[PDB]
Amino acid sequence: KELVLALYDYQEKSPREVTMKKGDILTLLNSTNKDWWKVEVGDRQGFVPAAYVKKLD
Repeated sequence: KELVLALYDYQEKSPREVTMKKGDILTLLNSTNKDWWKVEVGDRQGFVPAAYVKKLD
């Protein structure tokens, strides 16, 4: 889908989560949830706080 920019670093805390580093460019996979967005960071998928990323589009 679209691309989002990681505004903050985020280390996963649950099995469904994924780690990211500020500055990273992730592929937005599912933004149906207002609190967690499924993204692809590098070569891995998972959820990160919707609030910590920004849509570029």
